[PDB]
Amino acid sequence: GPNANPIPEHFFAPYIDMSLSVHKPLVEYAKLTGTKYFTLAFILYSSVYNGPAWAGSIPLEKFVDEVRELREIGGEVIIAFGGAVGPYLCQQASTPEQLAEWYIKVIDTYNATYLDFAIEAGIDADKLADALLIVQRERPWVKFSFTLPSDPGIGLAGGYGIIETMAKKGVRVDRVNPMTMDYYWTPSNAENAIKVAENVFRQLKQIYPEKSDEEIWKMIGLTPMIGVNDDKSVFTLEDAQQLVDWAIQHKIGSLAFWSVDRDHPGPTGEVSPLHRGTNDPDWAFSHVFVKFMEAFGYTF
Ligand SMILES: CC(=O)N[C@@H]1[C@H](O[C@H]2[C@H](O)[C@@H](NC(C)=O)[C@H](O[C@H]3[C@H](O)[C@@H](NC(C)=O)[C@@H](O)O[C@@H]3CO)O[C@@H]2CO)O[C@H](CO)[C@@H](O[C@@H]2O[C@H](CO)[C@@H](O)[C@H](O)[C@H]2NC(C)=O)[C@@H]1O
Ligand SMILES: [Mg+2]
Repeated sequence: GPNANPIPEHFFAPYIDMSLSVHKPLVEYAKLTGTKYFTLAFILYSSVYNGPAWAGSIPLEKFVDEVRELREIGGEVIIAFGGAVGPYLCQQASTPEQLAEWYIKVIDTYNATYLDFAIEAGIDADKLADALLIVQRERPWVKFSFTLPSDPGIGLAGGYGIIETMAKKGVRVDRVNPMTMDYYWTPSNAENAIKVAENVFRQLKQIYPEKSDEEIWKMIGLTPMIGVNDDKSVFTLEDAQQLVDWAIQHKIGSLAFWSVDRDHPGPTGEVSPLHRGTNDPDWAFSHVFVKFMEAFGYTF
């Protein structure tokens, strides 16, 4: 379309922390990473603007022109809410109507076709669901992704309750994207990400028993944290390749990672938003993950 492009059936849309001073134009990231799809992080509640803003403080409309330039090369975005630090819109809103108004403002500002709710903190899932019922009614072309904490012993944690609530309320669930990272008791590697995927598969089958195996895998995305994780385990380039190959084999819906600006070598084991604390060359993880899309027709 004019001001929105198709996202492939099997896509890779890594997270960009939009608040960083190092922020490049999205078109430049497309050239460097090899993907022209990104998840833009994060919209939070800003007290200053009394509504949505990047990192809860940066004007909502700041990146509109970057998104239109990305669309000129056929790229497209997913807009993410939430993340590791609040306050979330869904926490601050007094009513589902107010919450829906805020989500819709973000949709309309970016002509968004896909929203991602990266819900790490405790929330009122009922209030979220009621807002999303309004959103999907008023903006029926917009897909909803839910990006949630996960663990290889359980799959989704409290996030499972969020999906259960969405399903029962009749809120569309286009993507369930466990964050396969930061378990603390066991390392963030390919083996554990695959265990998470299998657990989430079983979880979604319980919610949606009428869906085929392939329908369930299509709903699933996986998001590791590249290189050093907050718990000091390391998701290596070898882990990345193994996970990509598993993901291709299982024809899952998507991959992403945290994060684009971390795809640079850095001092060993140091946690930073600007590098990944491993020695792999610039953009190495990006190029491996792009292979997931390439298997299914993508070329850039
Ligand atoms: C898309 C997604 O929301 N992205 C981010 C996600 O946040 C992780 C937290 O950072 C992490 N906390 C630290 C202390 O480890 C958290 O770990 C918990 C697990 O969720 C949890 N497991 C589940 C099953 O309950 C539990 O067992 O323990 C751990 C520890 O409490 O995990 C979440 C993901 O679930 O990951 C990135 C990277 O950390 C995070 O990025 C940070 O984002 C903030 C803004 O929110 C930026 O200011 C930071 O710069 C950025 N850090 C990195 C180094 O760039 C996203 O928010
Ligand atoms: Mg929110």
